[PDB]
Amino acid sequence: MKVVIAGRPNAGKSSLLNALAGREAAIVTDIAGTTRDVLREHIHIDGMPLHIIDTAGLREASDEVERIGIERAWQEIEQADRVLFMVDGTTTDAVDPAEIWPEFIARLPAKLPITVVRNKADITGETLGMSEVNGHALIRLSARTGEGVDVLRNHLKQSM
Amino acid sequence: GMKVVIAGRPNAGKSSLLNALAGREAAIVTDIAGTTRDVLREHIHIDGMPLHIIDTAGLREASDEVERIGIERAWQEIEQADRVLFMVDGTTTDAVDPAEIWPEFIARLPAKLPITVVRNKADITGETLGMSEVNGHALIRLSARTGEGVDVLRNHLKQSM
Ligand SMILES: Nc1nc2c(ncn2[C@@H]2O[C@H](COP(=O)(O)OP(=O)(O)O)[C@@H](O)[C@H]2O)c(=O)[nH]1
Ligand SMILES: Nc1nc2c(ncn2[C@@H]2O[C@H](COP(=O)(O)OP(=O)(O)O)[C@@H](O)[C@H]2O)c(=O)[nH]1
Ligand code: ALF
Ligand code: ALF
Ligand SMILES: [K+]
Ligand SMILES: [K+]
Ligand SMILES: [Mg+2]
Ligand SMILES: [Mg+2]
Ligand SMILES: [Se]
Repeated sequence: MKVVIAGRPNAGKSSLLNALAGREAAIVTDIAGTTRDVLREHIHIDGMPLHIIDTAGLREASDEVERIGIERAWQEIEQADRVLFMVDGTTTDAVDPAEIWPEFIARLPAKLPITVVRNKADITGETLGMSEVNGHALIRLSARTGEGVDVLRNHLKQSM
Repeated sequence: GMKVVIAGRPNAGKSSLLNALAGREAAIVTDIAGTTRDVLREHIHIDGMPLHIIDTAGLREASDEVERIGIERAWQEIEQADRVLFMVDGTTTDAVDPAEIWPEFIARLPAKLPITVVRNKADITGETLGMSEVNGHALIRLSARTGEGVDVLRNHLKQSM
């Protein structure tokens, strides 16, 4: 089973992958379009094996390699059993993904389950942990500090 | 499985070989130098021998910050390999001995580490496909793009490891 991390550039997807995999699998920098290739890591939580999949931040890109990466990101989404929609919490106060980026949500395969991840809690000062918005699971965490990531782990085990 | 690290100059065809070995389009391939920066890992089996095939950023003095980091990571993979496939673009040099091609690369490798020299783009150079030896190193001529000579590589990996 496959969990895809997807969202805008610099949301912290690669930072999250590395937190979940417990190794420095993906390059992380503040440059949008750092990740282009699809990065896949095998993990387990508690008897449950899954593939965690990091992808290029979604946009209309003039960088050819990044454009290909973005096409591949959408292809990963097509095959996902769950998507983690990573959001830079510093960029917006909205919590409902329909307010955050309605085109992304509308484009997702029908009934692919979505978890909304508001990252960079360390900057915003948001309360860490889980809640629900319009029926979507919502988690506030810091991929950089690890603060809140166990709540993501338990969530994956319970939900899938 | 044992770690086989694909290393060499940019555009040699490293990702093209990863994809040929893995039997899927795991890495992005383009005519642009510095396409791969992140380390890519593909687990495969050759006649029931498992192997971890590792693709890396082409080694150069890169201006791009992420490519520079990818190049650092490439040397970290090399340091920890069980074997290195030294990928050489046959269209850019007729030298076959790695000591003539890039002595600094060869000298920097960990003492015990076996290397297989791979002369890619045989479809272009018209080099005869298959296996030979240069200064004690296995030397294989193949084309990652057409797949010609890749079976020779798979067989060598099985026999040698
Ligand atoms: N303060 C803070 N910065 C973060 C966090 N997660 C990621 N970043 C930073 O945001 C930038 C982009 O992160 P990265 O994982 O490359 O984003 P990606 O493009 O979505 O994969 C980097 O400078 C990270 O250090 C976080 O939880 N807190
Ligand atoms: N004709 C030919 N072209 C190749 C071969 N292998 C790779 N290429 C081309 O060389 C360019 C670079 O390939 P790529 O795999 O991205 O090289 P890398 O940067 O070393 O990973 C691309 O245009 C490939 O299609 C080959 O065996 N024959
Ligand atoms: F902008 Al990125 F991985 F660097 F989505
Ligand atoms: F130049 Al490359 F992977 F694009 F080594
Ligand atoms: K980034
Ligand atoms: K390339
Ligand atoms: Mg990234
Ligand atoms: Mg490559
Ligand atoms: Se693996």
